[PDB]
Amino acid sequence: AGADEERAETARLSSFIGAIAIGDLVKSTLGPKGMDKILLSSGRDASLMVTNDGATILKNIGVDNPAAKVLVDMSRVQDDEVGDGTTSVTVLAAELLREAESLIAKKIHPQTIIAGWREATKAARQALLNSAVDHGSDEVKFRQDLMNIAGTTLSSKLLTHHKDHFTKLAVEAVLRLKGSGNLEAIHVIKKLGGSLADSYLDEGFLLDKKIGVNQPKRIENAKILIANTGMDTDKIKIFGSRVRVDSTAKVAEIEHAEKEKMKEKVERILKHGINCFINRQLIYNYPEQLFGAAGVMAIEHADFVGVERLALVTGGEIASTFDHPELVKLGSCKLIEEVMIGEDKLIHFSGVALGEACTIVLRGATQQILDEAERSLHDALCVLAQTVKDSRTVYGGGCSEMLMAHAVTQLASRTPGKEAVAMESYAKALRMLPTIIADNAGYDSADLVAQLRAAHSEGKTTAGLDMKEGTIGDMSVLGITESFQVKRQVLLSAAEAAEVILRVDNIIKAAPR
Amino acid sequence: AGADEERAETARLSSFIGAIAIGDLVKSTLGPKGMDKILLSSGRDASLMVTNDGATILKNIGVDNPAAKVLVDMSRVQDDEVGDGTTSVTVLAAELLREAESLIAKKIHPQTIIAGWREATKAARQALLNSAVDHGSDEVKFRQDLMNIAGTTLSSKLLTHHKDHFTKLAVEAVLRLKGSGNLEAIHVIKKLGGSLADSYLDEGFLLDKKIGVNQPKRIENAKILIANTGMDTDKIKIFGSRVRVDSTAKVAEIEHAEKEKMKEKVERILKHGINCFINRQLIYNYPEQLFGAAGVMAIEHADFVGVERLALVTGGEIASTFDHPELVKLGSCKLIEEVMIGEDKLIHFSGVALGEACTIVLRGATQQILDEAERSLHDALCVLAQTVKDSRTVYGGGCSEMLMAHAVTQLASRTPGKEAVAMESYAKALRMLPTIIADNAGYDSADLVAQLRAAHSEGKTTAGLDMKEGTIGDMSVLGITESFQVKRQVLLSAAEAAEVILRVDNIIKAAPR
Amino acid sequence: AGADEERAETARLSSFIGAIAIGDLVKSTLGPKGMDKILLSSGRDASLMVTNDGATILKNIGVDNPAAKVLVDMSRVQDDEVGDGTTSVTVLAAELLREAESLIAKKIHPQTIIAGWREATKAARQALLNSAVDHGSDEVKFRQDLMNIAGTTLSSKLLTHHKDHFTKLAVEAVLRLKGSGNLEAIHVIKKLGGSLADSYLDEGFLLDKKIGVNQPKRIENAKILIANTGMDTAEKEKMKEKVERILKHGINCFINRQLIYNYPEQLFGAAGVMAIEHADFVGVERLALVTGGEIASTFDHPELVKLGSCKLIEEVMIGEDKLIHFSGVALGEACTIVLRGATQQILDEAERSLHDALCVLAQTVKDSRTVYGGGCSEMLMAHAVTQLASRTPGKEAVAMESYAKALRMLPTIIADNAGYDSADLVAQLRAAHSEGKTTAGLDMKEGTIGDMSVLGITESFQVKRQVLLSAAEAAEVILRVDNIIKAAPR
Amino acid sequence: AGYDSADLVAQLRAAHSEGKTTAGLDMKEGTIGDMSVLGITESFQVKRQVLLSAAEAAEVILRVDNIIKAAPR
Repeated sequence: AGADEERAETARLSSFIGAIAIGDLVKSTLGPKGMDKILLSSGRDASLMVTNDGATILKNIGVDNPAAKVLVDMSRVQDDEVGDGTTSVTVLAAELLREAESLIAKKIHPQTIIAGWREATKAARQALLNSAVDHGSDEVKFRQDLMNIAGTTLSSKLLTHHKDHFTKLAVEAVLRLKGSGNLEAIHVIKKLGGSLADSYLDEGFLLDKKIGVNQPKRIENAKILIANTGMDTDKIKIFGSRVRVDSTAKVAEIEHAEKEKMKEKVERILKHGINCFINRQLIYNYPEQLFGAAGVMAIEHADFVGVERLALVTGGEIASTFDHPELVKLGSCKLIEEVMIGEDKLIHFSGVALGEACTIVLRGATQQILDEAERSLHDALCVLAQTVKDSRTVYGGGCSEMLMAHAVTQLASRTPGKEAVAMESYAKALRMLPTIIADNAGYDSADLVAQLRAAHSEGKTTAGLDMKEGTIGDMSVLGITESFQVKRQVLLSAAEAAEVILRVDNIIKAAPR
Repeated sequence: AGADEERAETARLSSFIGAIAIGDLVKSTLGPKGMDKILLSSGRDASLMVTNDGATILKNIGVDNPAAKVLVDMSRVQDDEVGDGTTSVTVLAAELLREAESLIAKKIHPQTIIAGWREATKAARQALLNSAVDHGSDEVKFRQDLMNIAGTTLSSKLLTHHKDHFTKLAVEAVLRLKGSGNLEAIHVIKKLGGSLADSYLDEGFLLDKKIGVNQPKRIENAKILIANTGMDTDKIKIFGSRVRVDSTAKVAEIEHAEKEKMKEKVERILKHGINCFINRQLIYNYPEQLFGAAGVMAIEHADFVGVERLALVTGGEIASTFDHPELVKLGSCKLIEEVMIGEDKLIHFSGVALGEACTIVLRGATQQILDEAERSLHDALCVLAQTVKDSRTVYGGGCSEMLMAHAVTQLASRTPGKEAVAMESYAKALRMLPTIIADNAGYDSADLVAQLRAAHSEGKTTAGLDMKEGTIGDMSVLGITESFQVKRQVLLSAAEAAEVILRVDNIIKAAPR
Repeated sequence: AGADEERAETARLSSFIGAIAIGDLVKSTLGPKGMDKILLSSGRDASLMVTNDGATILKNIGVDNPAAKVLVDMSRVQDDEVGDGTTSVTVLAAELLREAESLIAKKIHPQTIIAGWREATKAARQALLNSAVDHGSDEVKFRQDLMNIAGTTLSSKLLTHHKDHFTKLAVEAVLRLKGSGNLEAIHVIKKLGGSLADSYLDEGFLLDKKIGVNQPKRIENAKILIANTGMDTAEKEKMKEKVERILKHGINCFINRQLIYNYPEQLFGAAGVMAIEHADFVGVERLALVTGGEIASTFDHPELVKLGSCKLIEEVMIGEDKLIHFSGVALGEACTIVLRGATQQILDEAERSLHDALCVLAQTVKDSRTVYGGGCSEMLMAHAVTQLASRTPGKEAVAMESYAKALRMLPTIIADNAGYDSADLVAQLRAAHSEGKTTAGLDMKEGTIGDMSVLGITESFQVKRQVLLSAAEAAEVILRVDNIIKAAPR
Repeated sequence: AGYDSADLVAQLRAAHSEGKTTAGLDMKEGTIGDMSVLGITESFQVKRQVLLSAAEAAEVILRVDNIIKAAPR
């Protein structure tokens, strides 16, 4: 069935090309001095999407014929049990393939070489579980909450001039999310006003709708009403028949029936003291005139998702027919008002006693990269959870990579036979990472490699690559650390990908045609 | 059918090229150590489908102009008659065309050579009852039920690490199946949940449909109702016309008339205790409200194929108009449930009194590899069913092929003149199979051929090609066996397929299945 | 998968080219002898917008692929804080990039050069809290209300031949603006011509609509009626209700915000009542505050529930065009400004000018600080910065002095538009600033140097301090970073 | 030399500024070292004549118009 034919060495080549193409784009992304990339396509894509996080862009698309989709799909499984922090796993896998050209010189049995992958697992354990770094992050935790891993995730991202503070804010958001719930009732919007904080944390939920031009500006000792059924009244399931009347006099009684709907709403709305009404769907016009005189602010076509969160927030209510007010509904009473922030008008729900559900409103510099705030925030919410229950960490800035490289090099040379050739190639793979981090900063990588290796080799796991410095320094002071899970499965995932050649013996070649 | 008339040297070539193209690809798929092939195509494909079933891919696509699609189409009837075993029938048919080149030197009448096939019938018959094969197949049986041929079918298949276990399951399915009633009511469906079994055996039938959002969660002592005619009512023939009425009050009587259809359905449904209703077509909306309150689960647009199998299973029913309930309907009553299986919801019918028909359900990790279960599963049903009816089998792994080759070599000297070279050529064709099996093993092919021939000549039928060994071994211990008629039909089919190529000048299509 | 991706060597060029293109158009718009520029784009631009305010034109359009829109966007935050005065901040940033070609000679690490930016912050505030500028202007002010900065904003603008009188008026507008209303209720309309004064400043609201050809020319002891519901709706009875309550009141004028039914129109003409069809809602809301407010609902709306101001409502001829003037509001909270000219293309420019007038005065009062314009600050700061490069050792000094030489061009840029010899101007300017006189600056009319203060040209303190911080704004960041093109939708 | 230029320029200027005439560029080192130990010295005349000569020769370039002659090579 069809066939772009490749076999033996050509089949190997497609794997080779896929790894190199992805390595260059992800290469600039790594580290506090990483680079943002904008990708533009056509059809079902809106504007140019720029994503700092490498995993998000790979998940979204499958651009071309060469094979790489299954390897890419792997990063997401990693993400579920840990994932992010900073991207790095994809880069290491690609460099494995470069030595394959050298394999041609041996010319016969690559399967024998495959023994190196078993060998690689030793590196995963020798580098890890010796020399203790950290251990707590138990729950809530008063000071440990942030100002460590979240900062590192953001450092790669451009926004860190003021956004390092924003990342700190995110843990407070995760702590309330902590508990019985899964991953719900979190809402984020950015604003064009300028402040040092650059963001506000809201006690309640943020909405943006208005009753109309008329009605009081704000309410005091506010009561909140939510209705499932619309304010619209007329036809019913069965009309009670079409109606014909012998003159304009009796048609008027129908109008009178309408007045009754108006009056019921005001008479006991007053009793509650109703200050605000929120309805999801179309709102009937008659009540609008009445609300303004009463001094009650209502919201037309409020989004349902905001409503469900709001119910958990105010103790909720049972929403049914107009009987819904008074006791059946519970309303929080701190402060509800429409206020101006910077240059625009929004409505704030706040002062909720329960406290489980909260809304965050971001403020920004006023750059397109401001849009990045939804992008950066989403990443922030789930980075911390991984830190909390992993309870294990490793030194960042390539500290781990140089150390492991030193250990693997000894293993290859020390052995005598064909055993040495296979193992040595795996060992040089770790060397490129030091190179990737130094080049991005603005310092030539040649000088950096020589000086870098000497500090890690001696035995200081704390020392790493300092880009601001241009040389080498203490990673721990910086506060950059990587989750323990990311290191154990990056090595395992890369190895089984090349394990597949081992698993399948012979590989005859191409298609029945 | 418009022309393209080709004769003798070129006409022969179109078939000759078709046979050589197919033979090399099918060649890699034989034996316990088969090779997976990936196919890439554009337009309504989507991705690479990895099939190691020599017949599944050939059926799926009719890629080009040359004649071979009908030859290929024929192998499926063979599957009906005896099944796949391991693909080999296509290979033997292709190889007799190879000596056609030798025949150009002969330079007389190609048709005269065609006589060798008349003798080929003798060769087919001599092979028959001289092989000395297995015995037993008593019925049901304790430990000879499987862990044999199904494993062999799957040995070449990638899924063997997990599927060897569920290949084992297939024979349990055949044992219940056997009796008087032909091959009917066997259904199996894939699932995306993961478990160390990869399959569940259902005592009843699996569907995948739901009544609607409302209705009781579970039914006990369930009764089954099947209706030929739809719930929908209105047009008929001799319409009664399209209507207008004198007061729009009489339109109401029409509405009332609909209610009568609803009432008949509820009044007699209640007496039975009706727990589930299955209809093969569109369902009218009014009854839907009724079923939920009653405590009855109904199925909208149930597929007819599922229903017929179910009827045999339940004990059947006489399907007519709404009079259909009570006695005219027979309903089994063990357990009908909608059961969540790790994720995707489905409906399970089970506990059938008859026992004649059953359904098999598959589970797995969730990847391209897990989807091969669908691929492997189709193969499993056919292999075992054939094993019971034939009551005869042959030794696999090439054991059958070498023995026959020794006998045919003698024959060429025996036959007169022109016949002798053609008969001789047929004999050497069998030689390639031993070579093909050895080469994929990773062992030197030349050494294998000589050693193989010596053991078959000796008289041990059990001895054959052992790929893991790299030499010749005992096939019976391995458990590789082929059904008796697979070899019996291939010899006759290859002979009648090869002859047609030289004899008919004008090809293309139209006729039987 | 991509688009135009640039880094280090080529990335710098994109920033470099954007800066040079902007500087030539902006330079011509500086101080007293600035030149007006016109840009026209065929799609969704409607008309030729003539802007002499540099910030307004850059914000409106993202013309092409090179990066500059984000740099431009920053100036608006400055506008909110203070903004304009005279545009000059953009020019300083552009010249910073010019020295970078020289930097390739170094062929080394751009980051080391970056230490200059930190140095710049030190340099930036030594121009601050040094060299005293002005006093007072805390609030309102009788004499000090204008005859100062507003004229300077106008100096760049040609209209100042008689415009400067107009700008004097604007501070009065801002003082009434102050209060709990924040930023609202200011309306400006220009009239074709016929007067030396060139503006009147209405205490009330100015409107432009007519009931129809018929109706009394003038109304006396006018009463105003505002209705939420339109006249549009047995028909005769509706006519009756409108007349029965109208006569007792003495109803002089009716204003309705929407469509008006034809039947009442005939009644109003005979009655002697002037009504306005489809009056804009924005005028009405402001008008209600002005009159004293009314309760607008159903036809019950007349008499007591509705309050009407009573000085005078009439349709008046202003030099030519027919208009309706609402005036005589005792409350005093809201006012409207009307401008007059001589029927000139340049007159349209007055519409441009008033909106910007509110912005300068509002922030000039809050900062309570100013700087000397005409490039006075630039040479002084340049003199101070040249010494600073020497103070810093080896590697730092070459880069620090390049920043210092950048300041040198500003004196030259002001001189060049004058028509005077650029070479001579640079040498003479430096000597006066070096000496220690802060009030001394570039006098374009003189062709040499003069006293800036006598002219009345001053620049807001806020623009100079913020610009120095933004004298950086990632110039430093741009070579340590790679991707920043951006806005221009899908 | 084959060493990074950026590090070299920064460090070189500090050494000379301090007051050691001996300190200079050491290419073999990759950093700045003591030139005097190396034994590298330049004749005194070459430095005094060049400064006087360069300026005078450069000066003729500006005040001289049309310096024509032969073909490119």
